[PDB]
Amino acid sequence: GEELFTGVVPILVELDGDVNGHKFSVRGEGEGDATNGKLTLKFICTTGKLPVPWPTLVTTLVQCFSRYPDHMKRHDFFKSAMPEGYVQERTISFKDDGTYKTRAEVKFEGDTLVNRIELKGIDFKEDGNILGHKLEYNFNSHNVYITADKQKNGIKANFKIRHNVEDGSVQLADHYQQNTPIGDGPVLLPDNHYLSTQSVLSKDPNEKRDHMVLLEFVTAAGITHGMDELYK
Ligand code: NA
Ligand code: NA
Ligand code: NA
Ligand code: NA
Repeated sequence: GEELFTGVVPILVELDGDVNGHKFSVRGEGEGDATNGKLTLKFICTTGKLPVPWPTLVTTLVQCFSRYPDHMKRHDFFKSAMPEGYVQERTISFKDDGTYKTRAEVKFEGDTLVNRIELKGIDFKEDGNILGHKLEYNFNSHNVYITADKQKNGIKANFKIRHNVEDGSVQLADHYQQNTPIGDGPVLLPDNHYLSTQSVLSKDPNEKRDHMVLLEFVTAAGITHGMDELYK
């Protein structure tokens, strides 16, 4: 619930990946401040160079750090499933290119929130925008649209990421998401709403390994009832 997230929480991310047979691992470390909707993380490809552009992994690499406004807090499924956690699964379909499938478990290990991920990518073009590394090192802002999944006692989400390509074109990545609580504990199943996300990608000038520094801001919106500040 909310009490686990009222201060600054350490984060660990571990990803094991295979894209078109190319095997890689990523580790990330940082901290999250859900009260303010802010995350800061640094990721390293621990196996060497990454075979896909870092921007294509941003969405896979802890929506429990979203800032839900007071009037919407009963719609925060993510924190309601903590500390036991949830399984997050996605299909990410890159237009005119391959597809990632991801399975992650997000849960507390003591005082650290841990995101452990397996990613499998198939059908990528050897010199498309992904395996050909034609994407700019940046990120546009997007909304994540959430709906309840009563049958699974969780949520589904959908969104479309627009990755800037170096030639001025845009590479679409259609995201389909499911989240299911771990274990049998009660959860909050939300009304439809969205998360508004803004990400800044940068580099550590003192880091020789292939890496990504990430600052993210995430708020929830899309429900107005109960917010008395909007009356007048
Ligand atoms: Na709570
Ligand atoms: Na990159
Ligand atoms: Na838009
Ligand atoms: Na952004």
